[PDB]
Amino acid sequence: NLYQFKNMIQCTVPSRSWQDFADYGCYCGKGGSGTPVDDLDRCCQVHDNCYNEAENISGCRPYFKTYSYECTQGTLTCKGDNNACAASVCDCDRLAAICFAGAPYNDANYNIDLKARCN
Ligand SMILES: CC(=O)Oc1ccccc1C(=O)O
Ligand SMILES: [Ca+2]
Repeated sequence: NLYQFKNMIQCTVPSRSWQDFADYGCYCGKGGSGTPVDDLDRCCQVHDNCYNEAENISGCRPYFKTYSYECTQGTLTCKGDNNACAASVCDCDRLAAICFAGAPYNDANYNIDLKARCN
Protein backbone atom coordinates (compact mmCIF):
# COMPACT_ATOMS: atom_id res chain seq x y z
CA ASN A 1 0.00 0.00 0.00
CA LEU A 2 1.03 3.65 -0.37
CA TYR A 3 1.99 3.86 3.32
CA GLN A 4 4.43 0.99 2.72
CA PHE A 5 5.77 2.50 -0.49
CA LYS A 6 6.41 5.73 1.47
CA ASN A 7 8.38 3.69 4.01
CA MET A 8 10.44 2.00 1.29
CA ILE A 9 11.37 5.45 0.01
CA GLN A 10 12.35 6.62 3.51
CA CYS A 11 14.46 3.52 3.69
CA THR A 12 16.41 3.75 0.44
CA VAL A 13 16.57 7.54 0.30
CA PRO A 14 16.84 8.76 3.91
CA SER A 15 18.47 12.04 2.75
CA ARG A 16 15.15 13.41 1.14
CA SER A 17 11.68 13.91 2.49
CA TRP A 18 9.37 11.36 0.91
CA GLN A 19 7.17 14.33 -0.26
CA ASP A 20 9.93 15.30 -2.72
CA PHE A 21 8.88 12.33 -4.81
CA ALA A 22 5.14 12.87 -4.44
CA ASP A 23 4.82 15.56 -7.16
CA TYR A 24 7.70 15.34 -9.61
CA GLY A 25 7.75 15.28 -13.40
CA CYS A 26 4.83 13.89 -15.37
CA TYR A 27 4.64 10.50 -13.59
CA CYS A 28 5.70 10.85 -9.94
CA GLY A 29 2.54 11.28 -7.94
CA LYS A 30 -0.88 12.05 -9.40
CA GLY A 31 0.21 12.51 -13.03
CA GLY A 32 0.34 9.50 -15.36
CA SER A 33 0.87 10.59 -18.99
CA GLY A 34 3.16 12.30 -21.53
CA THR A 35 6.91 12.15 -22.01
CA PRO A 36 9.01 11.48 -18.88
CA VAL A 37 11.03 14.64 -18.21
CA ASP A 38 14.11 12.87 -16.86
CA ASP A 39 15.53 9.59 -15.48
CA LEU A 40 13.72 9.99 -12.11
CA ASP A 41 10.41 10.53 -13.91
CA ARG A 42 11.15 7.38 -15.93
CA CYS A 43 11.33 5.48 -12.62
CA CYS A 44 7.84 6.68 -11.90
CA GLN A 45 6.56 5.87 -15.40
CA VAL A 46 7.66 2.23 -15.03
CA HIS A 47 6.15 2.20 -11.52
CA ASP A 48 2.82 3.48 -12.82
CA ASN A 49 2.92 0.91 -15.65
CA CYS A 50 3.70 -1.78 -13.05
CA TYR A 51 0.61 -0.83 -11.06
CA ASN A 52 -1.53 -0.92 -14.19
CA GLU A 53 -0.36 -4.43 -14.86
CA ALA A 54 -1.10 -5.54 -11.26
CA GLU A 55 -4.63 -4.14 -11.50
CA ASN A 56 -5.26 -6.92 -14.03
CA ILE A 57 -5.14 -9.44 -11.18
CA SER A 58 -8.63 -10.07 -9.86
CA GLY A 59 -9.20 -8.11 -6.66
CA CYS A 60 -5.72 -6.56 -6.79
CA ARG A 61 -5.61 -2.88 -5.78
CA PRO A 62 -2.02 -1.59 -5.65
CA TYR A 63 -2.64 1.62 -3.72
CA PHE A 64 -4.39 -0.34 -0.95
CA LYS A 65 -2.95 -3.89 -0.92
CA THR A 66 -0.89 -4.58 2.20
CA TYR A 67 2.08 -6.76 1.39
CA SER A 68 4.82 -8.27 3.52
CA TYR A 69 8.29 -6.67 3.23
CA GLU A 70 11.39 -5.76 5.28
CA CYS A 71 13.90 -2.92 5.12
CA THR A 72 16.93 -3.63 7.34
CA GLN A 73 20.57 -2.67 7.02
CA GLY A 74 20.27 -1.03 3.63
CA THR A 75 18.35 -3.92 2.07
CA LEU A 76 14.71 -4.03 0.85
CA THR A 77 13.15 -7.48 0.63
CA CYS A 78 9.69 -8.62 -0.43
CA LYS A 79 8.83 -11.70 1.66
CA GLY A 80 7.60 -15.14 0.66
CA ASP A 81 4.20 -15.00 2.40
CA ASN A 82 2.87 -12.71 -0.35
CA ASN A 83 0.10 -13.91 -2.70
CA ALA A 84 0.34 -13.10 -6.41
CA CYS A 85 -1.16 -9.63 -5.97
CA ALA A 86 0.95 -8.76 -2.91
CA ALA A 87 4.14 -10.12 -4.51
CA SER A 88 3.58 -8.14 -7.71
CA VAL A 89 2.79 -4.85 -5.96
CA CYS A 90 5.67 -5.27 -3.49
CA ASP A 91 8.10 -5.73 -6.37
CA CYS A 92 6.67 -2.74 -8.25
CA ASP A 93 7.36 -0.61 -5.16
CA ARG A 94 10.76 -2.16 -4.34
CA LEU A 95 12.12 -1.63 -7.84
CA ALA A 96 10.88 1.96 -7.90
CA ALA A 97 12.50 2.72 -4.49
CA ILE A 98 15.79 1.35 -5.75
CA CYS A 99 15.35 3.32 -8.98
CA PHE A 100 14.76 6.56 -7.01
CA ALA A 101 17.98 6.03 -5.03
CA GLY A 102 20.06 5.94 -8.21
CA ALA A 103 18.39 8.81 -10.06
CA PRO A 104 19.42 12.49 -10.04
CA TYR A 105 16.93 14.88 -8.44
CA ASN A 106 16.29 18.12 -10.38
CA ASP A 107 14.50 20.71 -8.23
CA ALA A 108 13.30 22.32 -11.51
CA ASN A 109 11.13 19.30 -12.29
CA TYR A 110 9.24 19.32 -8.97
CA ASN A 111 5.56 20.42 -9.18
CA ILE A 112 5.53 21.08 -12.94
CA ASP A 113 2.39 22.08 -14.83
CA LEU A 114 0.93 18.69 -15.85
CA LYS A 115 -1.82 20.12 -18.09
CA ALA A 116 0.67 22.08 -20.19
CA ARG A 117 3.76 19.87 -20.20
CA CYS A 118 2.53 16.27 -19.92
CA ASN A 119 0.08 15.60 -22.73
C1 LIG B 1 0.33 10.16 -5.58
C2 LIG B 1 0.27 8.74 -5.09
O1 LIG B 1 -0.78 8.31 -4.61
O2 LIG B 1 1.42 7.81 -5.15
C3 LIG B 1 2.77 8.10 -5.20
C4 LIG B 1 3.57 8.42 -4.11
C5 LIG B 1 4.90 8.71 -4.28
C6 LIG B 1 5.51 8.67 -5.52
C7 LIG B 1 4.79 8.34 -6.67
C8 LIG B 1 3.41 8.09 -6.57
C9 LIG B 1 2.62 7.69 -7.78
O3 LIG B 1 1.43 7.44 -7.75
O4 LIG B 1 3.18 7.68 -8.99
CA1 LIG C 1 1.72 8.50 -11.26
